[PDB]
Amino acid sequence: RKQISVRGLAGVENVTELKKNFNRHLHFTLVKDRNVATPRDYYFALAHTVRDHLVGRWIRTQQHYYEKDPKRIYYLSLEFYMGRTLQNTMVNLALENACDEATYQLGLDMEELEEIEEDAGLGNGGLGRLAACFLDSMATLGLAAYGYGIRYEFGIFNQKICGGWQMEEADDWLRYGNPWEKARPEFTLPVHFYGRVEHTSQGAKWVDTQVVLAMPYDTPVPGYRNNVVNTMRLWSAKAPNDGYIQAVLDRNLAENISRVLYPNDNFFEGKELRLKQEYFVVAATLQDIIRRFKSSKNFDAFPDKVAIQLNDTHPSLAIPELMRVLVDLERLDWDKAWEVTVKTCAYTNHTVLPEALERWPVHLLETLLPRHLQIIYEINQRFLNRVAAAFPGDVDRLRRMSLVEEGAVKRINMAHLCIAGSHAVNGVARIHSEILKKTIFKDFYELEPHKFQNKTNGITPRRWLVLCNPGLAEIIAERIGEEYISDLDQLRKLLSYVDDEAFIRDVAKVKQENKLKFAAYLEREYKVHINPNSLFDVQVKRIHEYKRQLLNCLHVITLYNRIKKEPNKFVVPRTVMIGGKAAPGYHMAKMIIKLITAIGDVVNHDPVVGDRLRVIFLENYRVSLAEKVIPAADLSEQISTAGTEASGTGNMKFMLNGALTIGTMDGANVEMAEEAGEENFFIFGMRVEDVDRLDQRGYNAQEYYDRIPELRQIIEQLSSGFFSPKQPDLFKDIVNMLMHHDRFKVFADYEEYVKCQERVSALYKNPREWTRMVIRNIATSGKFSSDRTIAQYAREIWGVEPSRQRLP
Amino acid sequence: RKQISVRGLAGVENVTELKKNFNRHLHFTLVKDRNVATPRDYYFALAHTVRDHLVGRWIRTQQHYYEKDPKRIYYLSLEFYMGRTLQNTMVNLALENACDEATYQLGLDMEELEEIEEDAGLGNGGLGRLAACFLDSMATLGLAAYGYGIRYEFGIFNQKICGGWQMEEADDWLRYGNPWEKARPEFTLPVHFYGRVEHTSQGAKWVDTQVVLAMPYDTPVPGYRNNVVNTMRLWSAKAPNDGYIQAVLDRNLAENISRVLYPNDNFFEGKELRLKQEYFVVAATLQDIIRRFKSSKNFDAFPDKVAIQLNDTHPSLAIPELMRVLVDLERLDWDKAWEVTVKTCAYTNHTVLPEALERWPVHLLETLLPRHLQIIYEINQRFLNRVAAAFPGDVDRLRRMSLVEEGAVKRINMAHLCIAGSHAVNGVARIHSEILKKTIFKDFYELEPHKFQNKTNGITPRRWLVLCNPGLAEIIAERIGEEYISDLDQLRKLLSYVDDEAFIRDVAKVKQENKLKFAAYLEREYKVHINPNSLFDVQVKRIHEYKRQLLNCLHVITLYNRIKKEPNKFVVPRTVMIGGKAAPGYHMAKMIIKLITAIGDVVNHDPVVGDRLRVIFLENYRVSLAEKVIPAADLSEQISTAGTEASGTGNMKFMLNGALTIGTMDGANVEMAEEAGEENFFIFGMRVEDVDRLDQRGYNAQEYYDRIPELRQIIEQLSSGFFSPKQPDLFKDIVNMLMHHDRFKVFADYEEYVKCQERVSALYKNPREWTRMVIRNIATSGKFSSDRTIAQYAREIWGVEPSRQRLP
Ligand SMILES: OC[C@H]1O[C@H](O)[C@H](O)[C@@H](O)[C@@H]1O
Ligand SMILES: OC[C@H]1O[C@H](O)[C@H](O)[C@@H](O)[C@@H]1O
Repeated sequence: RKQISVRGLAGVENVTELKKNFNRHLHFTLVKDRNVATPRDYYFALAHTVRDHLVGRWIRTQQHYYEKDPKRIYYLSLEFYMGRTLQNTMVNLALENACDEATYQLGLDMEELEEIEEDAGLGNGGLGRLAACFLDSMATLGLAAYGYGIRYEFGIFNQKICGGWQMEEADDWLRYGNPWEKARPEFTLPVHFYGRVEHTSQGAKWVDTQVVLAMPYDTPVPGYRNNVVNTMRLWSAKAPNDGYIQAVLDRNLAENISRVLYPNDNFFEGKELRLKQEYFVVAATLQDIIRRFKSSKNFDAFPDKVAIQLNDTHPSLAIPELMRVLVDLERLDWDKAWEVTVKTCAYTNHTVLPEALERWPVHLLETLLPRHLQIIYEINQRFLNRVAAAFPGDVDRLRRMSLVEEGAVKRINMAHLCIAGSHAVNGVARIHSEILKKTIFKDFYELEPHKFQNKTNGITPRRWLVLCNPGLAEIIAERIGEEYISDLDQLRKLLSYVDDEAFIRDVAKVKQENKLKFAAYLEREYKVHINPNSLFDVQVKRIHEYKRQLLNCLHVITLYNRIKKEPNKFVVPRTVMIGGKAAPGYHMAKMIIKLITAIGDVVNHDPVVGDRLRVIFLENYRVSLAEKVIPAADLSEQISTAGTEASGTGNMKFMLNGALTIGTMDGANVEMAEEAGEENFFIFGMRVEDVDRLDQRGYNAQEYYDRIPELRQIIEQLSSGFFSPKQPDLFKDIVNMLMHHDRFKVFADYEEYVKCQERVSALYKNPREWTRMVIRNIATSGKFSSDRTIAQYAREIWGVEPSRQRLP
Repeated sequence: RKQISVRGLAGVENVTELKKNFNRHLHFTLVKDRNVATPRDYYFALAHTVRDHLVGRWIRTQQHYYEKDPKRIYYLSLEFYMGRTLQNTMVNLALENACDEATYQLGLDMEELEEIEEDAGLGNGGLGRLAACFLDSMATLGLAAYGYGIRYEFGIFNQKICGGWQMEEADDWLRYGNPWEKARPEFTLPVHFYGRVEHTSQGAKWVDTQVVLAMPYDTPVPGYRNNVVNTMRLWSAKAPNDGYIQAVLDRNLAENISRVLYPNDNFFEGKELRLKQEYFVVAATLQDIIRRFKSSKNFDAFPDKVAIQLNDTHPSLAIPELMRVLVDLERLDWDKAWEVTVKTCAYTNHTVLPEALERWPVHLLETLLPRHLQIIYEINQRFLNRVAAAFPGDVDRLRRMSLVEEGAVKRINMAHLCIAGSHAVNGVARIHSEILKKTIFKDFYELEPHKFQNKTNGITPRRWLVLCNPGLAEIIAERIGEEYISDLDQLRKLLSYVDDEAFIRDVAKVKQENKLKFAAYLEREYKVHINPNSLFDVQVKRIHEYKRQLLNCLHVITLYNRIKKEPNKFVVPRTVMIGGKAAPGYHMAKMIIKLITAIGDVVNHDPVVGDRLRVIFLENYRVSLAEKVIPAADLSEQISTAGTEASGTGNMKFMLNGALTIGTMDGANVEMAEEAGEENFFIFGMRVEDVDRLDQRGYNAQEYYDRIPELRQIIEQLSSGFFSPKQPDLFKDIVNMLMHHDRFKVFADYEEYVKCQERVSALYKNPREWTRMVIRNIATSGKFSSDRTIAQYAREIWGVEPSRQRLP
């Protein structure tokens, strides 16, 4: 535990100091005595103690950026899926062993204390977690980078499983306070809504608006042992200063803007409140950007001093807002303001699913943001004039490329707005960025090919290796030193150890340790027992049809049915774990969760099966749980329909943590297999080309049903009520979608998936060879560090050079 | 400044320590550098530094009460009008001179920093401020006393004067945080609403309720230099743990319970939200009381270990709630539970005005608190049985004494509930307590004479002398030492100085210093100029008809009209200041404010008048402003209709601070005059007896109009639009009320008031004799220390002996 060298030194004076400050905070901050103090009090005493170590560096870092005046990177996102902060802070400041020793001497278990901290669950999934990894990597790469978002009072809902169904409860993450953030009410800014436009003597004026205040809360973002501490600024909605009682209560309405994260993953819902949130972040953020620009030494130098990165189209209003500020308030001519805006802004796309893309009704924008709609129209007219000049007489292209979508309800295509108003547009994996240029944004790619880039996603090896899997980090460091922690390509050195008996032993030893620990977590927290001598088969990710948890379900039932047909036949024991949240209004996703639990109700209680197969639904999947389960996983399920998962990042986490991957050639799965060698991945199923071929002739699920007796058996089990005897018709909607309305072709990959899974079991029967393939995976996961990703953003889009150079 | 000895020592190590901790907090707490730090940052750095000095004593005091196990005093109030905390803390801990020196050395003016702090304005007026003085005195008297209330997000509205009218804005006192309180989310308790009653096997059960959580916030309450730090616990409403988005937003509804203070002074409005607030405090508080009782060493010893003081009928639900807990949850028989309840509870009455008394509709109580209504009915039946036994056949007495008020809407009389359920009932001045026994509660007094007590109000000489008027505190200490600060009767020693030339000089010198300072405040904050060589004539208190700001208006116009009639005639120059808030729905009070400003619009701009007379409306009258204006006052206006002001406390503040009093024989005015000698007070107008005589024959305002030419002139000025030329009929409602519907007989005291005011001017023309009478006032203000009041509560009601003995 304390013997782990990647965890740093327990200096005698440092341990002394930590204990003193722990005790100081318990007394003065918590107002507690050792007689009444709870484990929670002790967590907070430690949190404040550790947080104190960020402050000096935090002040100096921001002073450094003022003095050096580097180009500043503003990462705008509606989501920051941060997770917990205590361990991350200790890791990045080299304090983990010292705090572990200090708390031990005080008679406390630091890991028990760590479990007390609430996740900052201010994200839905991959997009939100990407923002979080990016913040970490940008600090580690010494960039003057500023995360900007919303401080949701309630993050992603806490998931309860009750009667086998998902129940949602408010994620009250701030109940006991947040010891990391610093409230900055003095830097509160006004954000305007509604009102109307007056075009007058100077030009346009936005008047008669309703004001909502944006109160910033700043959170330190430590780089890895480089003395850099950057800032995440999250805005909180506040009623403006100035019958009676009802008027005071009605302050809640404005303040609702920052109340709760919209729980949609890869799905657009056009709620006005969501639009208000989106503008809230954009307006307040751009005020900071402009003010800071002005206090740095005329708007010709703006894109040399400012980069605005748009995480999806969610902060896309930054484009017309910047135009609004520059033209209406700063009084620049349109053309120069637009030159500045495009050079300043860049856009990252995260999906190709049409229903996941933002298309706001013009009426909503006209009412809420009349000046912005006017600016959008003008952007559109001039952009389409450029299209018309480049492609004379191509009228359909004009229609296709327009920011304005015609129809029953006229809408603004926010992605189109982003491409027009950005100098760079990127997808998040090679295949995805290619598909953007080929299909979705083909016309835009043809107009401006230089604009379109790829930035394959990454994950931080701090949180996602050193923090969550110190045992693996240690055995790696024992061989290759510690440099890999911020230079992950050095993991390639581990290929020299594929035949090393000691390393093979240790890789397997670490995995087993993680599996025992996760089993212990489930027993402690849920009284759920899992077979420690079973393959841990894990699919953790948001519940979506495209991600095909349903395909996993079909395979699980296949294993069950095969056991029942031939009970004497040996099979590799498995614990099949599926976890993830369904969006509250996503009926099918909610049914899918109930199916998983219902499958378990049969399988986990069939005495013929016993511990040979178990299916469990991991409740409340979130960042902190990912940190627990991923290091314990043997098999990583990455089985999206080819062409649907833009990148994935959970895949990267599994690869880095010693699981083998079963997956389709989709998103970053392709590059992962490329890095490791396809021989080291369990690749199966339709390629994008094959999916398109099925689309061309029409997908007929009935054909697969008719030709595959084992599939037929399962569908009939589902329909007849084998998995819901008390309500036979419970899964009729799932069965109907699969048979008649499956956009994601579950049946088409069933046979290949089942066969590929057989090969997984075949390799698992050979522990030595399983582990050797694992080594080949970990050793080639280096590309998927978010440091690599960020360095690319920095050099190819932002025009800044990253540096891992330590601050004094 | 720093030469003031009552402000303590500036120890060299102490000054060093304070500066170090100031700097430590600026760095680690505020995350600020001297380059970006504002005066507000510096205030907070000081506040945290000073607050740290409370902690050791706070922990030790509460440990002391656990060890000693004294009887605990629970002071239940819907209001705690605390004001600011920084200076009070420094005063009570003897740190003022040290902090003044420390900040000076840091290049800061501590008094500028003090002005940054928001008032904890969690009260309306006298009743709320009494609770605050009581907390201070109970700590100074070493009582194990616990203030319990609601942490309003918004206290008493901030008053703006715009176009001469009151405008209300939300009092966002927590905008920049509160460095004094300690949030205690770990001690959160459930409070129940609505639901229904099941009478079953064990008995009654309150079921199907809606839960609102009560989160306690604890604030230190330091005694005067005795090392005692008690606790004020204020509950905050929190939604319970467990479509989607709307459900999360609807958490606001439960949380609205603690959102805002109902801005009514001496007026009952029967809003359900107010009832919810009242029960919210009671339910959460009594849970603490019961739990603490159980952890002290069977409910026979409860009243020996618990006292519950009810500040007005606002927490009266404590009576049926205690019964509910003891009978329904603790399973005691009714009779024993009732014995306990009465012995535990005591009730303080603050008014005789019928519209100020709480009478809740039975339907509201039945819906919101069905079990409580049931218990109230049973309390009533048994109480009336006792009445019937004591007064056989007296049926009207039964009707009069019933807790249930019959009529169109059937109501519960909360005062009747309180008397029935309390072993002690007290009024707040001798005349008031007598009037209670004579009229309002006559029947109850006849049934249980022993129950009825007097506790004449008091004010704390810490906040109200040492803090607000250090100059006066010092010249007093120079003669008689410092013991008087917690033994105010020692001020009687000052009678030996009525002929002392040095003291006469210094008393006058201090007053002038305060007047210059207040003039400077008005110039700095409002660019309002006042004549420093004018008598400061001050009426500060909530705007009410009974308090008769209108009588003040009539006199002001009389002075104006007399000047205009005889411009050559010398008059003592006056600055007439009136300040105070009107309840938002109190139309007449709002008109009265507009009249004051409208009078000023004429008087302050008449060139014949010049600086001989000025009328100003003091905006946003609150605790911190009282601390500024009261020490600057020459004349204290205490002119309520005899029999209407229960006590007053503002009167006491003025007496202690060297103003002479013009007042009616009402409330504590009577005892003030008794203490000082009537010759030293400007007493005028109807006595209670005279008011009653007018009521018997009918008050005819027309008679006074017909007989007093000067009054007639003023009424005609008001009616014709002399004070509102742009809207002649503006004051028709005021004129109509005065002439036809005046419950408070303004005209009946006009002549005596004007004559008495002439005598004020006559004495003011003689500075020596003015000051000598002032000395006779300050010297006899000792009775009106809240220490005296609290000692009486302790000995006569709570059954505890006060002690000024220092903790180690
Ligand atoms: O780009 C970050 C992530 O965004 C979204 O969650 C996509 O669905 C996922 O494929 C991608 O990895
Ligand atoms: O008892 C405290 C105070 O309560 C109310 O404000 C009364 O109106 C006042 O007369 C009294 O002094």
